[PDB]
Amino acid sequence: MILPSFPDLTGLVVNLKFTARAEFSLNHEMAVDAFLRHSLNLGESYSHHLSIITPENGRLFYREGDTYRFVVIAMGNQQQTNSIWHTLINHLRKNIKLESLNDLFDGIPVSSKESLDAYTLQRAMEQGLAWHKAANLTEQPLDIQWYWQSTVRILHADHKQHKGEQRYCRDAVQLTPLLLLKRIYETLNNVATYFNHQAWLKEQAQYIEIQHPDLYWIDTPLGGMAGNFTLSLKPGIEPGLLAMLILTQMVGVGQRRTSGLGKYWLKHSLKHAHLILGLKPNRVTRSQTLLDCIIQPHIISQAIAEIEKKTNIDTLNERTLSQVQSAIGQLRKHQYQAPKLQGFTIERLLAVSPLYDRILQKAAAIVLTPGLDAIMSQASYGYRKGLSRQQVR
Repeated sequence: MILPSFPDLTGLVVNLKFTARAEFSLNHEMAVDAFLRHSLNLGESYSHHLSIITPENGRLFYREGDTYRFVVIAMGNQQQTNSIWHTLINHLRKNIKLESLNDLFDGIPVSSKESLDAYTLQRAMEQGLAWHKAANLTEQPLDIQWYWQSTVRILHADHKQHKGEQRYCRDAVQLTPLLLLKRIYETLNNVATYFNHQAWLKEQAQYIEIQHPDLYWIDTPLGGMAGNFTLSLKPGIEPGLLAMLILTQMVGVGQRRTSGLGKYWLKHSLKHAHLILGLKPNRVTRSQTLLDCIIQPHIISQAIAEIEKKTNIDTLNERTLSQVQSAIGQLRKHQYQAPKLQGFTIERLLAVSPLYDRILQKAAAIVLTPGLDAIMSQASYGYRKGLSRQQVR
């Protein structure tokens, strides 16, 4: 009754191969958005029907042999956007290759695409109400953690007073539970009305709380706020609010959601009975995970070259290389178990691990350095390399 109607969400997961040396920015929604706009050329209606999820973020320097995965979400009834999208995307061979396409809900590959599965509103209500039934003790805090997709743009009480770039939320204190629920209702009602008593009721039924926030401001060379917070649930909440939460997990919240901004994910409390609803956490995930990038051979050779300066090696090196290769096999097998530390005198006594595990750690640091450096440069808690000497004094 909260939403008397809604469009039928549908999705595609596209996995594509790289045949060239390509480098992205830290957030990838702009490049993929421009790709679909220069490819499809739909005009205005692309704003009304489509949205983009890019699982890969924070990986700057790609390479040949590395894949890429992203999700396109479509709304409406009897649309043919997916048909022309399929026909144009099949021949996309260079740069960009193509590995595969997979339907978002059924999971079967793109073939036999006469009709795709429809995330009907009743299914959203079911996947919310059954979750409520299987998670209600009426004396539980029901904490679930909320992770952003690195950007969202909302207005704190829709303040006209501040009048500019300051009008957006940029810290924890501006996060108001009623404000978030009001913005969610605004977006859902906009999408419903494209194709009142209610806004009063949602003012009374706010029981939720924001705990231990870590949110900050990132300015894309635009603006947005990124981070996580523990959203906590009091027992008096009804499944109707949960339905809005789960649908807005895909539709989005905030200004300019057409460019893919303003989506999130939520990881419920552990040890629950396995109930996966709406979007599956194993589908919207980086195609080549970070650990595979750790075990790629040239990075490991780079790490070996980096660490050997203060190595103080005393044993045979062929066994070290056989050990790192065997540990690479174990990591690929997902069975590795780290050695415990050992305390060596240098004078002072220092506790270090065996050198091959040190090599693996240096390899992980080499992989992680560029993304973290780019996120420290583009954020509020940023080092300032070029210091204004008068300003610093």
